[PDB]
Amino acid sequence: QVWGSETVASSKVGYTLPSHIISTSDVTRIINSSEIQSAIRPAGQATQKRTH
RNA sequence: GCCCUGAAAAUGGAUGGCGCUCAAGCGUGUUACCUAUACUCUACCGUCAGGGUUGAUAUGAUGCCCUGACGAGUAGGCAGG
Repeated sequence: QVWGSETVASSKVGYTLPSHIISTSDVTRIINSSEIQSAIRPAGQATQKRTH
């Protein structure tokens, strides 16, 4: 009641709970899930071989 | 051309000094040699730029790795400690 929700507004005048700029806090889950992994080029080596 | 006269200033003194006379002087030529924080190569430090790298079961993604170039400095500005 004191801070409000999606049903009770805030119990404070003109106040709403803050919104998120990103829907999840796990960036690794987004990268690997289904769609980015099908649109990205194959990976490298994580360390380049010293040439010449 | 060289040398000499012309050419006299005050502490004792200045091709830098010693000294040098078919020079160790002058003009000119042939080479050899001496080595600067310059150049070339290599290592390391930092800076800048271009790239690679979030796959899960490990520790830093302002992280790690690759490659190239660069490095003077008062007044002054900025950054990291």
